[PDB]
Amino acid sequence: GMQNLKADPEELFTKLEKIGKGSFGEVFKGIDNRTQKVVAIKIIDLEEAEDEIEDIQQEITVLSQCDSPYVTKYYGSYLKDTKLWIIMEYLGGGSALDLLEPGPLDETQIATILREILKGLDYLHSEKKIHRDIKAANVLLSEHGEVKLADFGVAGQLTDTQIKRNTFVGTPFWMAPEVIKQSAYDSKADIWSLGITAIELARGEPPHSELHPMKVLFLIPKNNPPTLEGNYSKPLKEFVEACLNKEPSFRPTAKELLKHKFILRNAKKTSYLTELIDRYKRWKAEQ
Ligand SMILES: Nc1nc(Nc2ccc(S(N)(=O)=O)cc2)nn1C(=O)c1c(F)cccc1F
Ligand SMILES: [Mg+2]
Repeated sequence: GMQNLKADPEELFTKLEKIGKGSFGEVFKGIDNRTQKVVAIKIIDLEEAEDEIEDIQQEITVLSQCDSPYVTKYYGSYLKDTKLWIIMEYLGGGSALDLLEPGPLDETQIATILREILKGLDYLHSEKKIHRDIKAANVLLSEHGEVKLADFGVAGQLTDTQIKRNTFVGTPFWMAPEVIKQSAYDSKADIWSLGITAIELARGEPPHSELHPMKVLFLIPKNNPPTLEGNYSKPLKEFVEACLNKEPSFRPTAKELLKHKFILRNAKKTSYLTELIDRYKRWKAEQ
């Protein structure tokens, strides 16, 4: 699966300053010397880790197979010394979680972001891929409001001989009950995580956010599903309820949710999200 691994990355890319901790390794800003576009370079010390190597292999494989404006564009993977360079487009607006830091979102912003996440999920699920770590931190925005899915290190792939997955992966607050129970599951697991992400975008945090992650591992399969509480519109509450069904076959598909009243009534053009990005830039500058 490493068939298209490249060599000598610094002949095509310039590595610039560090921009953050990656799901694996550290991520640096960089320049594509061929276009002068800015890229993100995830650098992984293959020597330091080895248990994670399978997850690193999976991230590259999944990224290399995606071609969508709703999934972080993949440039390639490059070997240098003991380091692996995973190169992707740089998105200048930060994550949806970042954008929540200064204050609450309104329902137009929530709907716009959810609509784009849904387009990303529709793409992935049509490719028989399951993201398995949907949450605001893995939703990235361009500086002008485009919304893309990121961090495919625990993504799953269905095939003709593997029609379900059963791996225990994800982030506990966002995990579907059937994933926690390690039942056979599919793309409907992402739809549950989308429901939790909708609560996260509305309330600023997922249900059970104050609890130790191990505690929520028993609470989620046991308890009734979360609902969105507070003075939110009925269609937003219904959107969340639709996603957060304990029985996965009763959850809608991403395509179906793109037609939900909440999305149709409230989603607007993505360029309006620049206001959110500007709010974050102002907020960050005085922290
Ligand atoms: N492709 C990509 N672009 C960005 N951009 C970005 C811009 C600004 C900020 S911030 N609000 O100042 O901390 C953060 C990120 N990240 N990115 C990644 O793959 C990436 C990721 F998914 C998760 C964590 C770190 C990353 F680096
Ligand atoms: Mg991540």
